[PDB]
Amino acid sequence: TGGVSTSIYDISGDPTAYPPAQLVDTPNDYFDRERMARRDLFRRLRAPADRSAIKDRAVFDFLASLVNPTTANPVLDTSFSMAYLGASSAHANADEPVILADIRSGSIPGLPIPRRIVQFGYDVVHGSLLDLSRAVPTGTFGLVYADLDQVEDAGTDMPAANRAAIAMLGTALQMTTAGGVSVLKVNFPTRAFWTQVFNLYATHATTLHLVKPTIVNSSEVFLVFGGRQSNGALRSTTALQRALLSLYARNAAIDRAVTHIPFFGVPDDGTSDLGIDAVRLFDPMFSDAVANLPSNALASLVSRVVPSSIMFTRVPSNGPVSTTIYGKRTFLSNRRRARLRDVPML
Amino acid sequence: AAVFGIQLVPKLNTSTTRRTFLPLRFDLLLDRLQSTNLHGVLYRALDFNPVDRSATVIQTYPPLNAWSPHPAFIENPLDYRDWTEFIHDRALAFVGVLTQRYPLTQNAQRYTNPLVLGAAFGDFLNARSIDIFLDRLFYGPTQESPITSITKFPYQWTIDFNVTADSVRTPAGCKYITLYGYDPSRPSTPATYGKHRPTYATVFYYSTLPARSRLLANLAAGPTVLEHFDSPTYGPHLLLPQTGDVLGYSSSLISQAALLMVESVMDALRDNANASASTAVTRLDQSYHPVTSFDPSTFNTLLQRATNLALLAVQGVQSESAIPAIPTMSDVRSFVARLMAEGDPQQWFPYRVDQILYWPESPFVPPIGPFYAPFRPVNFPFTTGSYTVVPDASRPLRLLPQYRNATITVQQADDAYEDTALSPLITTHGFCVTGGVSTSIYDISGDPTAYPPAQLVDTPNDYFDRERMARRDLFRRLRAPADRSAIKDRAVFDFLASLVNPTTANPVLDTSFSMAYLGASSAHANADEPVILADIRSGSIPGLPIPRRIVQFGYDVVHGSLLDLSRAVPTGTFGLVYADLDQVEDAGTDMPAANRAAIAMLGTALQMTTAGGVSVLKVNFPTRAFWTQVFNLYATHATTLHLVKPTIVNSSEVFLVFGGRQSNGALRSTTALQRALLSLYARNAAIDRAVTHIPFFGVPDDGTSDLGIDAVRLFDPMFSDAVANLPSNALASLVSRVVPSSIMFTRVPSNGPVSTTIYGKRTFLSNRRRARLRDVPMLITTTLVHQRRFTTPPTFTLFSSEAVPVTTLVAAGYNSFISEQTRNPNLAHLLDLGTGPECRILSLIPPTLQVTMSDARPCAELMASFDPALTAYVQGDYSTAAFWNGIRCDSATAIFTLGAAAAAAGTDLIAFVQQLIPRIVAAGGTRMWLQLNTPLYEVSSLPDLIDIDLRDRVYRFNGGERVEPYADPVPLQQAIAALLPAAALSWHTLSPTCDWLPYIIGVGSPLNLSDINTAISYSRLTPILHIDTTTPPLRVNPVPTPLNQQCAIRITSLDPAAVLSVQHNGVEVIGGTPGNVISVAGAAALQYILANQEFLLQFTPTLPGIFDVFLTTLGQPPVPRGSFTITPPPTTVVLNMPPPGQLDFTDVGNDARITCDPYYQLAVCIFKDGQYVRVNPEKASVVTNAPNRDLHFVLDLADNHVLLYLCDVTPSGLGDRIAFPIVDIYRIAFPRNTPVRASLPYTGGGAHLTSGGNPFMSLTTPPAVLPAGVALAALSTSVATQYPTYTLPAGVYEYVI
Amino acid sequence: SGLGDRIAFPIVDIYRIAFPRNTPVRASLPYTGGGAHLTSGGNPFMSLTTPPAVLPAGVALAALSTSVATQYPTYTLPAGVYEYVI
Repeated sequence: TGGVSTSIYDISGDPTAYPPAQLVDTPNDYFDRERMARRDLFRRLRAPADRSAIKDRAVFDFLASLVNPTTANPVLDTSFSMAYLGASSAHANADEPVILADIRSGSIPGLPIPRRIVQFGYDVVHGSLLDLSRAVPTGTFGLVYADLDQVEDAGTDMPAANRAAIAMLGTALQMTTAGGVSVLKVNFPTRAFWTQVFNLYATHATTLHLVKPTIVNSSEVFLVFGGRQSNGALRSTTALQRALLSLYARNAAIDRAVTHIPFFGVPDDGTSDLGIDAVRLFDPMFSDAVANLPSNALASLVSRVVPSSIMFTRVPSNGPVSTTIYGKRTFLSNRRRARLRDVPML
Repeated sequence: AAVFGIQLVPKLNTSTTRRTFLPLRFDLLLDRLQSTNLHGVLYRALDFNPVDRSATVIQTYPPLNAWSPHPAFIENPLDYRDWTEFIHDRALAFVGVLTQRYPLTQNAQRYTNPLVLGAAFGDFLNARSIDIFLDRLFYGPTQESPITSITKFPYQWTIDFNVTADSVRTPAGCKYITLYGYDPSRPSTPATYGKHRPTYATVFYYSTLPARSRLLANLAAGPTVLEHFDSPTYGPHLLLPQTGDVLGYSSSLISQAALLMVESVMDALRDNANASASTAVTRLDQSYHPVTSFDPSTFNTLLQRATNLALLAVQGVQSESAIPAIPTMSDVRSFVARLMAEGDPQQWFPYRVDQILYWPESPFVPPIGPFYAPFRPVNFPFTTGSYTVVPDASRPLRLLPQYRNATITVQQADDAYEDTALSPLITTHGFCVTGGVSTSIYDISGDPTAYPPAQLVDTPNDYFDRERMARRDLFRRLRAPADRSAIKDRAVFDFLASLVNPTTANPVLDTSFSMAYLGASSAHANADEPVILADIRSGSIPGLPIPRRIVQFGYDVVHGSLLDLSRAVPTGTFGLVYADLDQVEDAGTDMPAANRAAIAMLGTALQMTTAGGVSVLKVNFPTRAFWTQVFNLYATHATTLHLVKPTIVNSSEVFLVFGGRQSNGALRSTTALQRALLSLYARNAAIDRAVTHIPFFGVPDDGTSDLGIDAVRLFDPMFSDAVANLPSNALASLVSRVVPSSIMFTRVPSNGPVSTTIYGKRTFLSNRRRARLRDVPMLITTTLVHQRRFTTPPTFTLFSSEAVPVTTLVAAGYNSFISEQTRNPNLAHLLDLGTGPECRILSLIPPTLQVTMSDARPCAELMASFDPALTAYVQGDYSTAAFWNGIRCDSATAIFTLGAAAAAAGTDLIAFVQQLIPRIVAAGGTRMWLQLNTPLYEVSSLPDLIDIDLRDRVYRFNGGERVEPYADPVPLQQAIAALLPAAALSWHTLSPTCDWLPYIIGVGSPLNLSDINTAISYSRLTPILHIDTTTPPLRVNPVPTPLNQQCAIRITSLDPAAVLSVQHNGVEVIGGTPGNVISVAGAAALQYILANQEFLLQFTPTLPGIFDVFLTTLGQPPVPRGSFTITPPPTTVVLNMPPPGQLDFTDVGNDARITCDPYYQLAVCIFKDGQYVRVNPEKASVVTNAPNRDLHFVLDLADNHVLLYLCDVTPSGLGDRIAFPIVDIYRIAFPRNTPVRASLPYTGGGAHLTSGGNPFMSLTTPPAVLPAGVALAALSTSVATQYPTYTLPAGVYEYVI
Repeated sequence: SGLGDRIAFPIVDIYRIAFPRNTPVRASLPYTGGGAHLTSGGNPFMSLTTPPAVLPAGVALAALSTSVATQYPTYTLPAGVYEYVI
């Protein structure tokens, strides 16, 4: 119905060095057709709303609380310069990402007002078009919010996705002023990707965290580099390994749950776990008499639903009245039905 | 990825699982027919108008869509209201028949045969008997198909339903129904593809493949037969379209069979565009397929082309643009038009008569039948993947260039441009000046330096050349429309409200003053009189008193009198005479005629002012002949004179203002006049230079103008990195002509192809950059090829809609400075520090100069496009010492980078530069221009642009958007001198002569004049320091350089033959030779001391500020030789007070001695409302004692609660330069044991007294019989003489005000 | 991540400090927009936001800021006891 169960991991805080090559990697079946299908199915099942609006709001809630460690003052400040480097994409009914209205209006508590906002990407209208994979003649900013997808030109080609991610990360850092802050969305936190991150950008910032909102089942994450400077000392640490392990655990957990759900178009022939069973009778005459078919059908259907609720309707036609009894079948009901040796009468 | 006129994205997508069919249960059928409303259940209106209760096109649903209406219905359609009534009747009746037989309770579980149900229902509402069908309404799906169940009775059941042993024949039902008022000609009507006609086709269901062969043998002679292979709804079946055509869908390019194909193809594309993995579908391949009478060899008819596209669509391809869910006639026409366009047919997959080939890598999954087979094209470019569509844009788009490694020769770029450009073009100018004024004021009487009128500068010889006059007129048009006179008058009256007499420091004007608008009241614009009068009568102008009456004169008056101002006039006289008269209306260029007119009007204007009055006059042409006569005749008629010069458009007119109308004035021509004129003509020349780049109005833009627009148009372009790709070549060529400016982009869909246009403004900067190129770089196409939206059409306007911010003005000015500086012929190389990745410096520098530029970020431009000997880019941080390794140059620069770099380094400026400059010297550099941020003139924050921090030396930009350190000029210069003792130093800021304008207007950016003063002030806070080591530095004896005092200046030099000049405010102020020299800033003596090899200058400056000096010889350009500053006199006024015994609370108040410079005349004033107002003398007065000024004043019980100031006295303003609080009086107690004094504190300052906590008197309205002992004092001694003082015998009192 | 999250301890001693009347003392505004006014021993003293241009005798503008936020300056009072209406 809505909401998000997010989580935040401070990486720079962990002093325990951990070699990147030993990081856990994407599961082998992660791009199997079935898991991808369930992943898409879950995407449909969420109530309709603006996914990006909620996702962005969660991140900026964290950013409003971000405070430098050395002098204990907020990293952002009023009149700060911001570039929504992410693809402003005329989302839904608006021509720009809706979060900008809140930012301009100070709607977000604790977040200062930026002096100006600039937009970039492929789908912009109130900005400029450019590819973030190359060098850019764009100047610089205090806050760089890089909400860029990588999948749009790499479905499952991981090395291609890695190159895109690394390239976009580099340009995003280059657009930040000294002491600035930049965030980047990463679709696939692959150990190869992490390897290059510490091979190249290890000195470009002071601190790093991971912000992970969960709106639908996805492995994407948000990096956040604080204190844009020249002589940072970021390293892969055990905090990263903990976060990754927890992340994949949830993803597997959700996938297991989805397996019980049937897909959309298929009529419910009784093969799915979460299906519905129904029985229709016309002018039934229930009684305790033996072999009373309405009684037999009633008892049979109930035995297939018991843990769930049992619904009942009487609809009068022009002639007889049609009665229908139905309920949801679940794997719990299957276990109970397995326990039975005979079907009790109601 | 294009087929004929159809554009396709390179990604494939389609659904992955087929939904199985299930027949309709008997009970469910009854429920559908018994639905209380059948709309949206059995049929849907695609066309409902809720304003009425009507629709015109209906879409039908399975139980009904099998119907074929009898012609009587077709030829005479009914309306929507009758339709809904008719259906609800028939449905209920049909239910009754179905239930009269087959009682529900015994048959609810049975499955209806869809074919039988459709036929039976169709006949029923055709008013034809259906008894035959009712026997065979049901079938057992587990035992037979809905077809085979029927073939059990192989004979002609009825005339429209014939069944053999293997197949069934019946007319195809109508999927759409057109009601009354249908009109295909209306392009917005929903499309129906002709299916509304009762007999558009005929279907043949068959049970097995041999039957299919048998049917095809019969149909081979007729029209083309079509079939679905994937999932044939109720069962395998052919369909035979009617052999005719359908009207309105195209230029008769259509037969019925083609329509079925093309709409089928559209559905296939729509599904591919939105299929998802999580959703099952009834059919993966929506396409039809021809099986008879077809040519695989040709593609010159619609049916062939549609087929060739369908064979490709099955692979899961998507169109670049979305197609509507409910297409209208216009939509279909556009699709067909594109399909029939010239282009290549796809040939990845060949047509085969009854088998379809699929790519194994496609997401498509074949069914079980034999009609599909895998196939391997050799060079298929597509890939699997989803693609979303972006909504269209209401604005033309802008892109930022990014380059590949490929480059192209100039000739190819030009020829690719010349055949794709809109070479002659129609454009609009817009408005260059948005509003505001740059106004300047010059007091003339203030300057004591006499200057003979004959030596005044005169009008430039070309000032009435046609071209300059033409540009002058062109500029007049380009200002945004408004009332020129309103703004012009408002500026002058703003000055007049502040005008104060010098002798007694009171405003010249007063309430109820008499005014004559002697200028031609001319029913300006919408009004009958000059609009400024409304403000004047209403007191809208702050500080301006209300006149008692206003009289109007001239030629165009209505509410006044007509007369010629050149003659004597029968009039009274007035306090203020405002003579806004033109002179040009009878003298276009005849200067002596204009001079006579000006002089005559001036004389009459003076004659109409009363004694002590004030008159102003507008002069079109301040000619030295005019000035000569002014001092020849009217020299004694007034006390003082100023020049007010508003600038609304480029004009040389001015406003004279004569103050203190009297008989015995002593006005003289003085150097102040010469300074003003020189500045005035400088601006006009500067503005004229800027306008030269602008084209005139009616001329179409053939590419001769500097500020023109270049555009290129392409139709359905296919950009790629392939060599000689014309769209790519044209794109790169056009970009190369625009780079410094923005690049616009649009996509407009025509009825057929889509037209794309790319354009931008060409400027002289772009010409310089293009000259630097040796080859034209190619662009990265991903950004463009990704754009598949639609946009609004281009605009082609020269000037934007909104004036640029102040910061940009400063940037342009410094660009103008650098552009000029880099023209020195004695420069062989240059190192630029902190370049943007965009190497903008290339646009400013002559192409012959070697340049090396640097930044931490990688460059944004393909370096291969330039000669490596002339240009070089080094990536690194010049803050680090490691940056200097192999770095060689003769000169360097750093603009808008130093403060940022220092901030990043976490250090002050002084430390930062101290470790930097030596490295530049080590690199062989000799001279450099450095943009240090520091207050040269004074410390004063600009309210929002720059905030100066003091507890730490830091600037705040844009309310703190950016934060940088700063230093003070004097300590910095001393620090620099310590580093380099033998180098010359100079400062540069934005000129008030506006010579930098062509870098604002000539680049096509609009402007507001009122911002210019701020921009100059902004520059004053961020100067450019010019350091030069190849010349000895300047020196002066009195280093503090106080004003109005003799000072000696040494300029060591080798040639007595050289010539000298000194400039101030961007104009020469001193120049000449040791033999003779001319100055307009005080006494100047020039001598050359050969024994010391120096020029000696002895000088007595008469005004403060920056002065820079140059030397020149006949065969050389002028050489800068440093600069010096002149400081104002000190602001320290001091007062000396009597003891408390001499605190004179008596009527004769006491006296205090003032110690101050004579340069500041003083008077006692009150800071009433943000401005000081002079107090009446009888409470305080500055005393003109012979040795020095003193201060007499009297004590009153209001004094402790009020503040008063010794204020500087100038005719321009009161207390401007200094305003000193007279603090003692604010805090002086009154002896209870003595008679004391009281009065009201303000002009309307109501007050009341409380004697020792006991209420005493309302000093405004004291008791008619006063309290005992108090009396009305003789001398006023209040704040204003109108109020009297009241003397109190003794006691202590409060002041409630 | 945050300021004062895990622990936050009040410095209660400062809340109880007694100011010696016989010495020069210090005053300033308490908040970023904390308008305040002073009352010397029951006698109204100053609107510390906008102290009178003729300052009360002996008081002065302090050198070091020492306010809640550096933007506000402190004003030193020569002696006495005062109230804080905010």
